[PDB]
Order: sequence, then C-alpha cells, then structure tokens
Amino acid sequence: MKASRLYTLVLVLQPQRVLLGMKKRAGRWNGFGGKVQEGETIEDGARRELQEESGLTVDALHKVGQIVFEFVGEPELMDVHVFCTDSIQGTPVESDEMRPCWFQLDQIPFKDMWPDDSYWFPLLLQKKKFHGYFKFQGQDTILDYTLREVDTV
Ligand SMILES: Nc1[nH]c(=O)nc2c1ncn2[C@H]1C[C@H](O)[C@@H](COP(=O)(O)OP(=O)(O)OP(=O)(O)O)O1
Ligand code: NA
Ligand code: NA
Ligand code: NA
Repeated sequence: MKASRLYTLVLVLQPQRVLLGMKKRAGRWNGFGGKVQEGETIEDGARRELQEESGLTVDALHKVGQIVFEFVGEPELMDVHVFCTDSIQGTPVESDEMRPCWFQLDQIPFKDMWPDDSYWFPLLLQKKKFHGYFKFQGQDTILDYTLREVDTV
C-alpha cells in the first residue's frame, strides 16, 4: 500500500464557459489547485490555491469529485479533491507560471489537458459527482484507470 498526498483542483464553470490555466514554465491547461497545507480544510486549501494561482476569490466551492493519480516510478499517490463554482469575484490574473483563459463549452481544449480530463470532465458538465483513479506512465499514457459516478463524493 502507498501513501497519498492531498491536492485540490478547482474548475470555474459558468453556463457557457470554463476558466482554465496554462502551465507556463508546460503547455498543459488545467484547473487551479495545489497541495493542501497543514491545518486547513481541503475546501479552504482549494479556495486558497484558487486565489494564489488566479487572483480569484469565492465565498464557497462545491465538491464534485475525487481522483487518485499514480505515476510509474513515484511511490506517493496524488489524492486530488475536485471542486467547482459558478460564482466568482474578480478577474483572473496571469503570472510567471500560469496564464488563465476562458474556453467556451463547445471548445474545451481536451487535447491540451491532462488525458484523464477527457473521462471525468464530461461528468462534471452533467452535474454528476465522481470518483476516479488513473495510473500514468509519464505525462501522456494511461496504463490503468477506474471511474465511477457516485451520489456522494
Ligand atoms: N492527471 C491530472 N489531471 C488533472 O486534471 N489535474 C491534475 C493531474 N495531475 C495533477 N493535477 C493537478 C492537481 C493539482 O491542482 C496540481 C498539482 O499540484 P502542484 O504540484 O501544482 O501543487 P503546488 O501548486 O502546491 O506546487 P508548486 O507550485 O510546485 O509549489 O495539478
Ligand atoms: Na499552487
Ligand atoms: Na501550493
Ligand atoms: Na499548483
């Protein structure tokens, strides 16, 4: 059995568009998030990372999924808690590491996203909740995965 490290992932999903961030320093679009820190709830860590990485604040988030990632050659699992919100305060801000961009929901840039997103982001769009697991060789190749719609995350 492996140890896991906690991470967050936040999708700013509006009725016609989604906000993603491009990793600059790279080339992949993703939600916003990072490692949960000592002492904070997972939801508060998600809000903190959204603000640190995009400039956006939100009063609250909705938890929509949990995904565990395993990478060949890495002993630690990434336990990613996935949140959405439709309600935002301020404008997204580009940094040296991340460039935010809105995409229309008929132009979701799946080929330039993590490959797993093609499987779970459709569920998120349908207001479904999910649990997933994906094993990767490097950045591009999935060797094994499981995905399940759930009623409670
Ligand atoms: N396969 C995958 N699919 C996906 O959609 N998001 C993934 C993913 N693998 C990792 N992520 C997300 C999870 C989390 O939001 C982020 C990884 O966290 P980071 O290493 O960026 O955390 P930190 O911001 O704490 O790190 P530093 O900025 O290096 O301190 O990438
Ligand atoms: Na971060
Ligand atoms: Na961080
Ligand atoms: Na991050």
